[PDB]
Amino acid sequence: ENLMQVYQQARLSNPELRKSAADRDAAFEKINEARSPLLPQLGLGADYTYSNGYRDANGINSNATSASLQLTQSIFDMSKWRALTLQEKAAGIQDVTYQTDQQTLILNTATAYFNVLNAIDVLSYTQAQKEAIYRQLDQTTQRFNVGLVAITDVQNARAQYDTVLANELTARNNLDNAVEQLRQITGNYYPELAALNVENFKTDKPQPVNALLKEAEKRNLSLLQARLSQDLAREQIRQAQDGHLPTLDLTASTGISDTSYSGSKTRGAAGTQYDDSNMGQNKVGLSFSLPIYQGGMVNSQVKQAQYNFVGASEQLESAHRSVVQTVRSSFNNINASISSINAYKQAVVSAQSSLDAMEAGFSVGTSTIVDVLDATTTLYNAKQELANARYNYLINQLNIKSALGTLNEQDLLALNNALSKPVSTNPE
Amino acid sequence: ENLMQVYQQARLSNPELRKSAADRDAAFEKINEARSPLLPQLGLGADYTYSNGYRDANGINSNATSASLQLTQSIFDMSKWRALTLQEKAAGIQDVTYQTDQQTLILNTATAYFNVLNAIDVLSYTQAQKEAIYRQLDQTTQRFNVGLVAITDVQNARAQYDTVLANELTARNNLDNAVEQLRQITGNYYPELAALNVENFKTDKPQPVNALLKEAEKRNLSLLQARLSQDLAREQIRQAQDGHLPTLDLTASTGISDTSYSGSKTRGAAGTQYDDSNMGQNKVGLSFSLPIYQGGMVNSQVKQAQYNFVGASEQLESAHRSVVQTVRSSFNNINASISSINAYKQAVVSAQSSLDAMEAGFSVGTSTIVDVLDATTTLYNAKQELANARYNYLINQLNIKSALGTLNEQDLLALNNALSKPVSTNPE
Amino acid sequence: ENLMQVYQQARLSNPELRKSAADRDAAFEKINEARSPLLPQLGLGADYTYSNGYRDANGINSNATSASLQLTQSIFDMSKWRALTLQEKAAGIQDVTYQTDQQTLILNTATAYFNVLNAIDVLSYTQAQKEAIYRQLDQTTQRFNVGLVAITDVQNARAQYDTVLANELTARNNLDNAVEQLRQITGNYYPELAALNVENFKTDKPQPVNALLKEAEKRNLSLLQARLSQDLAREQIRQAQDGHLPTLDLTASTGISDTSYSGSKTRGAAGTQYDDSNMGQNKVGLSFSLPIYQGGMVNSQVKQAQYNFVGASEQLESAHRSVVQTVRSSFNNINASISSINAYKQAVVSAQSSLDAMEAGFSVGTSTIVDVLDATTTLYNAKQELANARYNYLINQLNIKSALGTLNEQDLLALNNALSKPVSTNPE
Ligand SMILES: CCCCCCCCCCCCO[C@@H]1O[C@H](CO)[C@@H](O[C@H]2O[C@H](CO)[C@@H](O)[C@H](O)[C@H]2O)[C@H](O)[C@H]1O
Ligand SMILES: [Cl-]
Ligand SMILES: [Cl-]
Ligand SMILES: [Cl-]
Repeated sequence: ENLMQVYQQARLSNPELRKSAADRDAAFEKINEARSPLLPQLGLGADYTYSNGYRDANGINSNATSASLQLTQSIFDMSKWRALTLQEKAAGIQDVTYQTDQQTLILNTATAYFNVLNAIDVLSYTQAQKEAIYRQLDQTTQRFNVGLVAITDVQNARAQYDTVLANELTARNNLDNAVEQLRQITGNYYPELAALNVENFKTDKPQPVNALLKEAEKRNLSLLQARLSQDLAREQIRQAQDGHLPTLDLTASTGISDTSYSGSKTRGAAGTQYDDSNMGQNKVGLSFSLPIYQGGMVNSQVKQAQYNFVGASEQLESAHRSVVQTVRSSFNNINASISSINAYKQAVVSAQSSLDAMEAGFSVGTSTIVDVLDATTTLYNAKQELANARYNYLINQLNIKSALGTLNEQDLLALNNALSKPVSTNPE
Repeated sequence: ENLMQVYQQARLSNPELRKSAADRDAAFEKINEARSPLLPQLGLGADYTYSNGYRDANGINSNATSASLQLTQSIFDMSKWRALTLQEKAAGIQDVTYQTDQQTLILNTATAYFNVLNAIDVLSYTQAQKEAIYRQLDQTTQRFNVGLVAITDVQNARAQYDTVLANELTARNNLDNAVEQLRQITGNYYPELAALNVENFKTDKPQPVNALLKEAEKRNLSLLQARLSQDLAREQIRQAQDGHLPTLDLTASTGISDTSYSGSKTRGAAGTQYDDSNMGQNKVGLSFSLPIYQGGMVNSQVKQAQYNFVGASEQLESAHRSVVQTVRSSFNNINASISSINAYKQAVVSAQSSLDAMEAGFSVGTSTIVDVLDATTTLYNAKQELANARYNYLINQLNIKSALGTLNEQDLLALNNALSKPVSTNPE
Repeated sequence: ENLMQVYQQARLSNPELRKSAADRDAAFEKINEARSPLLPQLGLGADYTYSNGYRDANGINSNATSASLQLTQSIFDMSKWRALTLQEKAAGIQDVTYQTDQQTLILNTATAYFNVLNAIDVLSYTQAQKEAIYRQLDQTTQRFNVGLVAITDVQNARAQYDTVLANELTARNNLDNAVEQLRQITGNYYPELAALNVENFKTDKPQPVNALLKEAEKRNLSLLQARLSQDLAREQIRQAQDGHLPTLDLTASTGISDTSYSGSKTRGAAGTQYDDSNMGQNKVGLSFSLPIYQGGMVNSQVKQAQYNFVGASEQLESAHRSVVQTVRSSFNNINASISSINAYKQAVVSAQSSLDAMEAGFSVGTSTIVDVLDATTTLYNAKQELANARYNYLINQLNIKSALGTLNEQDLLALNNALSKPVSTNPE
């Protein structure tokens, strides 16, 4: 399949991104658990108790039973509103983290995809290098037979074909592990992909660096998260400061008490005290609580929260600095990648006419086969180095979007258009 | 010493593995602390108090003294049985983690051991390469004297010996740091080891990949741990759900109260109220508590626990995917390693007869010393590349067992048998 | 600017080190929050309550109001002293961590600085290599015109200049990203730096290894922290053991109760019970609490704390082992670095006279231009490899200081003296 189709099938299955989602999903649900203390708490208690008097109570015994429907309600507790506020903020943070992890699926799928396309290019060039050496070995072994080439030109040539044989070997390996890379990320094995359409390919220059930098400062997810986090440390300072405020709660019960006495000093007290009591109370009440001095625990908590804010801020500076260097390095690299595709584009042309020369030269006395092998080897190196450099440009366009924070599905859709030929991932 | 003896000495001292053990030891003991709330709690409290009445109590004062032997007992508290259950599970997890760390000691000891054997092979070859160039330099300097070799053949040859001199230098360094690696891991320094017996060496083909894969899915420790962890997230969902259940505890005291009054309105009240009281109560009782509505805190806690379970599951998928690619890549690599030992086995033969030729050639005009140097350099490269590839196969056999989850002492015992010659780790 | 001036400007702005500082600052302030429970806690509570009787209380109603100024004071609570003790210890640990991070700013600033100096050296050599090939190409293209040089000597020579052209390209990239590295760390961009004064340069042999090792065992920060941490685990064992001790607190209130009754069975009870009560109590009291059996929670907690200590100890052994290998490897490396600056110092001399020869040789028939290019290429490689090796020696001097735990500003001040020539970071 093409880039799109691979990516899309990975979107639905990546246990890396699916976990990041379950983390986002929990953090948002946990807002609910944070809101809960601002709502009515409603419990039910029943307490059986048997007392047995001794000393000045030797002979007074009781079997008591109570039950109640208790209700609590926060009426003014700033600290509980703050927790709600923080859980919202943490959830927002988790969402930027998901946003970031979404992008990482894109960059990682593209990368593995091209790393396969390359493992393929490398193989097929290494096979063409092998095959080309064989034919040059069978003209250097049908000219040695005829006397006009030294035996050490054939021992060298055979030792050199044996190397391209061992190279073809650790080339498929590289390829095979590449599709294993792709499977882990993607969940699948592909019999064929779709390689970079070679003639229909031009590099597009990058936007000025100062524009990319400015766009990144508005939308780069690492930066947006450092900001949300500084925001969290500041709300956390208020939280420390809430421990100075007073709290007003409401309570309301409906209880039922059923005591009954026994023993000896109950057998004629006749004060109708030790007579069965059957109470029932409806209550509603307000507790007010004000902290006044707590060993200075509140102030130390506040100071801590403030250093935490400095730290959150330093972390933020670290973030701009990272976005700066990432956005620049990333611009720098796409430029060096364009100027590289150009140089290798020409070194292939050179390596080609340089080979063509020493094939004519060798079959007619002029230059050795060890002139023709090198010139051949040299060709296929520029051949590889080129197609490799192309892929890096493609992946470097994607890094620029990541550093920007805009890396999305469309960046993949466009890149899809620039490849077409279905290539096998398991060449015979 | 041999592989075995090194490993074994490291088993007894590795502070990496010894810590992992202390972690396992603590998690298991912590089961005890988790069981404790299901047992009887037994405290002792005595409270002296002095009251001093004012307002409608101006003149009523009291000095009271109480003490009690309190006892609590969980009778039905599902949440406390759950914690016990979870600490058992966490202990199990810690033990799979120790199991994993045990293996890592094995892979790490073997790796360092061969990294030394290689630093040694590389040195001794680099010494033989040095020594061989010296003798070829003293035949090219006893033929230059006699006129029939250009001075630039000797300037080239001396500049080239100078390089093998600098190579011998940054070869012994590599070696020395390798024994430092080994010491950190192992606690010791070895004057000699035991290198890979070179003639008594063949490669053994690996088991089919589909068999390894199937064996790994049953025993691979990383996988077993993802599973124990999914299990934990599920028990954790039940824990969230326990917050709907009621709790029944028992309590039992034996108190003693000693109040005594004073002030002015005690000096003739003659109601025998403000008379010294001396109580003593034996109690036993049952508290029952049922939550009814808690702001929906219990449900949000349950939903959270559920997303955690989704995540624990995605994590598990991630684990299969890792076991797949590890087991394949690892199979792939041992194969490419066998086919590699073969190719280098032959390139050494080639490089050898190719040298032999150009030594005869150079001492009789035919080929330069710059033909003889390269051919020599080339040999020693195959010489190294070979013994190096051998070690990689050995270490790759061990990676399969790790991916399998079976890496153990016997895998080392067998590998021990395939080495014998005691080699110095500090060559003069 | 020079090394000093860069470093110093980074000291004032590094958000990596400024964060580490905010972490240290908080840990120390948090001692305050740990001391607080040992001080007086002073609150204020007022509780309005309305009761409404039913059953044996049908017709008894009350509106009650209370307020109090409560005070608590730990009189003997070992656990609270221990917390204070641990927070002190944690703060100490955070400070060793800051000490470590301080050093890392130094090593990291120096490294980036020299990595720029090197990206510069490499560029300027790559430019001199380019420029030298051009002139040799324009004598091989004004001798081909005159017939006595094959065309394949010019196709080879142009393909080889094209390579140094592409090398110059991915050289000024390397450089540009190096200053980006430097900016992230340092906060600035420098138009010029100051490179290693090349003639005024000698290597200084290192102190014997056994001395460095002994010095490191006394002052290496990683080791000091492992020790401080072992100390924490042991204090943590005492903390576990404190759960067996009894606790004695003091309390003091000044309350005010204002009950008032209503309903029907209050309308003539005439027992002056349901008459407005107006209490007021001054209290002072001592609570004593002794744990006796807590399900063996205290003992399991202690055993756990003890395994933690074993782990903290194993961790410590891991630390010596790390300091050993770091101090040795680091000594080893500076020596191989000296012996390296020497070998490359000579290979440049060789590569120079070897070039000089084959420039005379080629302009007068003797050796090809493909003899003159290689010999040239070879010179500039030793030229680079040399200046590169020099920097590594500088940075390796700094690693010894880190492994020692003495890396400080003076180590930089001295290194500053050994450079002087202001070099541009943006060569045209
Ligand atoms: C003689 C040496 C003894 C050394 C240790 C002394 C400790 C005190 C004795 C405690 C008795 C053991 O308690 C026993 O342990 C296992 C572990 O839960 C329980 O087994 C159970 O465990 C978990 C709950 O905890 C459940 O999910 C499980 O399905 C269930 O089988 C038994 O229900 C219980 O009866
Ligand atoms: Cl306070
Ligand atoms: Cl609820
Ligand atoms: Cl106990």
